[PDB]
Amino acid sequence: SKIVKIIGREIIDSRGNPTVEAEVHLEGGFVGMAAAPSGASTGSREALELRDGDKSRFLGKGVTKAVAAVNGPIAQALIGKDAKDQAGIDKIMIDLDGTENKSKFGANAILAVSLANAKAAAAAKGMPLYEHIAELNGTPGKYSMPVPMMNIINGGEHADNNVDIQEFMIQPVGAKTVKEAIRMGSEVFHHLAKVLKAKGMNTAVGDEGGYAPNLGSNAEALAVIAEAVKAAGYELGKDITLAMDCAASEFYKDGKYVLAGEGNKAFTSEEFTHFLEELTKQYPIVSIEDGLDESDWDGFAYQTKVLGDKIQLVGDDLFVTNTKILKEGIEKGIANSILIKFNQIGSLTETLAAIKMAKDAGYTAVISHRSGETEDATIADLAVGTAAGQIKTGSMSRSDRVAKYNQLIRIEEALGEKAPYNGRKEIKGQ
Amino acid sequence: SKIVKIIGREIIDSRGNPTVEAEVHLEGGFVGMAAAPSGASTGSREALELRDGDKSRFLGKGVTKAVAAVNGPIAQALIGKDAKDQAGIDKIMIDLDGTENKSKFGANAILAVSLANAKAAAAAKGMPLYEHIAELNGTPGKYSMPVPMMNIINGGEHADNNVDIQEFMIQPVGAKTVKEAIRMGSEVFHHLAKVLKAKGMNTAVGDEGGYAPNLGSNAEALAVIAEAVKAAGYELGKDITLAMDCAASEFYKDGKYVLAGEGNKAFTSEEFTHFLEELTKQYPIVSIEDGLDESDWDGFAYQTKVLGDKIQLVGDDLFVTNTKILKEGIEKGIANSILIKFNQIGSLTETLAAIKMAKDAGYTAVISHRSGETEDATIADLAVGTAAGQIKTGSMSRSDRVAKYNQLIRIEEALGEKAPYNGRKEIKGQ
Ligand SMILES: [Mg+2]
Ligand SMILES: [Mg+2]
Repeated sequence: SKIVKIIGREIIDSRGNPTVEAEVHLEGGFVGMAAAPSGASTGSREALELRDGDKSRFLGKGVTKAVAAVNGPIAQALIGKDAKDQAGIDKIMIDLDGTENKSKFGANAILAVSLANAKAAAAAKGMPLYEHIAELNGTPGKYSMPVPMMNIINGGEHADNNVDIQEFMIQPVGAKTVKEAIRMGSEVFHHLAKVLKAKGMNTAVGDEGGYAPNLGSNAEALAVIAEAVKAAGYELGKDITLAMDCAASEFYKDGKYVLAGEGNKAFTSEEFTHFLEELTKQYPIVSIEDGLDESDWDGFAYQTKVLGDKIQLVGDDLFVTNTKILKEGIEKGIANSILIKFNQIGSLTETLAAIKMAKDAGYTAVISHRSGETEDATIADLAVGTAAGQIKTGSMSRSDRVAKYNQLIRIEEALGEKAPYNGRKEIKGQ
Repeated sequence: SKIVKIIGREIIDSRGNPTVEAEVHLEGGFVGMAAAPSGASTGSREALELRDGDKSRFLGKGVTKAVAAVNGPIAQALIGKDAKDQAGIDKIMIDLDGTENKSKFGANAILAVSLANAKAAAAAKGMPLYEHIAELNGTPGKYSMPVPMMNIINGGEHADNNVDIQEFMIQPVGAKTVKEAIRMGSEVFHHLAKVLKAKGMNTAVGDEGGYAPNLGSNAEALAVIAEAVKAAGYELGKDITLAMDCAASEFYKDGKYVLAGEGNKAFTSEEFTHFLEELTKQYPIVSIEDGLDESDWDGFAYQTKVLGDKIQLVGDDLFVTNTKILKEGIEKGIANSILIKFNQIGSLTETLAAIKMAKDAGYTAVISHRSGETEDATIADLAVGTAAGQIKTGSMSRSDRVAKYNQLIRIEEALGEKAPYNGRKEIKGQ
């Protein structure tokens, strides 16, 4: 219906840093509240989030400016508009901003309202968000419960150990329902902690709820995980598959990839692609995110030609949820998958556009969370509403992560067979 | 106001363990949803939460039984009843259970429904939860934003260090509103990280979202904290006071109290009462939770006459949220504050009763959280709706904690001046 009021406030995320949370009100008492995850405040590739440089507030990470944009212009600009029309609401906001990277109001402001709007509209139509999204996509009944790749071991910049891979994940492909999948992840999660304690390592979770023990090498990280899956009564490859985020840009120096977890050995773009290939042979690894540097396109073309047929090559920093970039990659045969971060683009409309493009190209879409999350679980409704097939929302710890898993349980509970859990079949190259 | 549907489900908590969530649907489209925090499966004092005990699932932590109780007997015994009468809804459940500790259906099953019911009624009356609560309490006008005692440094059995005290907290008493108080904690929280980071300490957070560094003594814990508050641009005592949870139950043996942190040593219950009296002199510690074992009632009598004058004696494991125990305590002059955990009693009606008896005796009530939380932020609306003045819901990390604060912010933004932030005045003993 019609928007009669838009409220914007400043709340705290899962890491203690401020963030925006819109609240679109429609005629009839209907309301839709949503928050925005942490994003990049700097850079010339992705939509930036506006934070106040005010160092006398949250060490300079406040978002009153962005919040002001919501209450100020954004509000008055959306008042009277038909929230039911998503593309339109996201259009009159991105244009008002004027800039391309949404620097004026900030992506953390446009997204907050963008989502809140969708939820508000979904309420007026007497239906869940995942149902409304499906309609906006033009695929109403087309649902599916996303196969989750759960963070379990952290390394690189997200840890202080001899592990290069930023994060190791597990995928309960053997499950028949997302509910069973979540349980499997929980059990392995707790069993890993047992293995880490026996090894005298720290079991204190991280930002994503996973463990960041001081492992002496990449192999050890893969070993502790393998031992966990077994102790949990599951078989590697059959019940659980392994996914990973290399974040290769982190260990890319002087045109080469230096892995400290490999004894500080150096690898050329081509050599690393073969190093990963060898890993996918000794381990059930079926998904590799950012296996190379975002600029190493020539290398990605090679990695895709060698792994793209059997292993899913997900681009995170490579595509930064951008249609232009992803479009070029598709034509140049770069990768075969993309990680979706709606806060990295700004709106739901654009996010949907990115998911559709990947689908049309044969690429897989992995709806992802962010390091700084909130109670919000929109990505859960987004994954199901667009039948993304896969989701990346953390480990089985910390509500900022588990909130998404609980939402998936609620959703699958109300959809049953209407939203099947395809497991492996969702993973490219499977 | 008429209950038409009530469904229960098994969800995951912030710790990866299963928990119960319930939905109470009322005639007219009104629905309330709430989940219970993790409690105690056994025990002979507090309400017992029901767990399946099947090693095959969730390592025996499944709650399918308690979930059935909600969907089956409980629901069938509530259909058509007036959800608007909280006291009536809980009675039917309490009597249907037929046990003291609610060990038949499980405190978690009843609690989840009891809270979902209240949230449903609130909506049916076109009013928020905190407003419905205040009314059920018989004080529709009273409102107040509680002073949050944010955890920040854990010890004892809550960390692998040398600190005997279970947890150290900070209280943003220097704030004018809970919103600002939250900002203070957020700031203090982040600075302590730099202090530990620079000291080669681990910054990984615990279940509470706080820090578990490898400190060498209680004095050092109070050192890094104080050093953190100052570095943040705040002054102890004036802007940020201190609170701690001794949990003497962890080091109480042979009638004495041992302290590994203070080297192999232990002293009479009388000495420890004076030991703490020293900390309340050297440091701005105004709140001490379980400064003695729950059995040492005589010791508490002295501590109440030694510190009960200028220090707040919060009873957690002492009262375990139970009127039968708090009453006898008030008479014998034991403590002057009680930690409120509704999942420890079983229902909202019984929880309000506990809070009422607290204020009716001068004692202060601290709406608390549990180790295993969820996206649920009910305790936030409970504190306000009852003007408890104090709340213990973790640090400024992990959405399972910050969810409560964000809700507190949303509330203070709606009530405005109606919900005052008394500040240090709330703390019993000022
Ligand atoms: Mg990444
Ligand atoms: Mg306690």
